[PDB]
Amino acid sequence: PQETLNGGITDMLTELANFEKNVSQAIHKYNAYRKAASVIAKYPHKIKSGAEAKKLPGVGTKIAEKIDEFLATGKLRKLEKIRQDDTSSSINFLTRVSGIGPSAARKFVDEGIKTLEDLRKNEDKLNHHQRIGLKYFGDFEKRIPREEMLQMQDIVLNEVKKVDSEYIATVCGSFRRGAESSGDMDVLLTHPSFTSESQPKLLHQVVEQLQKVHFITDTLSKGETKFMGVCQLPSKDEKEYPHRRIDIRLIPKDQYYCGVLYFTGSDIFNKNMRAHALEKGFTINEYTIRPLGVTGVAGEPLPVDSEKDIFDYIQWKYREPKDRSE
DNA sequence: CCCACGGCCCATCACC
DNA sequence: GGTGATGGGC
DNA sequence: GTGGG
Ligand code: NA
Ligand code: NA
Repeated sequence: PQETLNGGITDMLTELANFEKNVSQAIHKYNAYRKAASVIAKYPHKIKSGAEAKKLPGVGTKIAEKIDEFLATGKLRKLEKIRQDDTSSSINFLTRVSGIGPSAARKFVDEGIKTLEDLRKNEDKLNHHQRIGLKYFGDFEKRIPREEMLQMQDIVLNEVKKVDSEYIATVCGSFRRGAESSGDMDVLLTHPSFTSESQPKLLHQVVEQLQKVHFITDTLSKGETKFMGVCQLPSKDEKEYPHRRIDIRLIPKDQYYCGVLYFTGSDIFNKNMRAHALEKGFTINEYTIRPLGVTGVAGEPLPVDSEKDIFDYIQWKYREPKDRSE
């Protein structure tokens, strides 16, 4: 499908999703609207009626009614109204800052802080994460071309190996499935010295080296197993690269490839694979694959030494990341 | 009618 | 000060 | 808001 097919509808539903999440604080309605937008976005025909749309899984009575109003009038009265609402549109907007969620956005707007410029004038009311989100507001909303992701991966893999050649690092996400662009960089890290049965500095060493070569520029959060921060490719006399979001997670070696599988996705592939695993008497989560007994009691985690090991357990042919869209 | 809709790390708040 | 809750993000 | 038990 292409946009102009049903883009008016899917844009409408996405906008409604955002207000549910950010203003109404109704996360399950947010996801309902998103699910409806997704299934409509994949529908190979231009929708003629709400009833037609209601045949799709995830589109119910209320969304059908909204589609009817949109098709007849070219708008939704409720959406048009909350759009002109100074308070609600401001709350919705501020959540675009990384670190500002529905609660902070509401609190800010309640005390007269509505805009980016208002945040800029009120730095002492922002925590560290929020200050960084504000600083890179525009950059964080840009997508990352695959060519830059490859340059970023080059640096990550090199520096990781430099710290300890026994580290294993994998860049996951849509990038690993071959996407032409990414929203951020997601790095999974492990080391043979770190198992589920098993130093408390393995993640720190890698973050520190990436900071020393001035690739990592800011830290949003950092613990013993999870880093979230900011990075930037070195500038060529040419214009600087945008700052990018990068996550780095340390995973025990015996749970690594379950992790790599999960964080490679897609979300639909994951759901389908876990569905088929149940079929075969296995349960798969982010960490392990375990056999299910005859009454449904999960046994010990099975040995996994590759992604293929997982596919083999559930009698499925290994599918390359490229072939994991669903 | 009524409940699920992912779960967990990290930063920070709420309270003791 | 310590412990658990909450917000945020993915 | 939707689906399903
Ligand atoms: Na439906
Ligand atoms: Na935000």
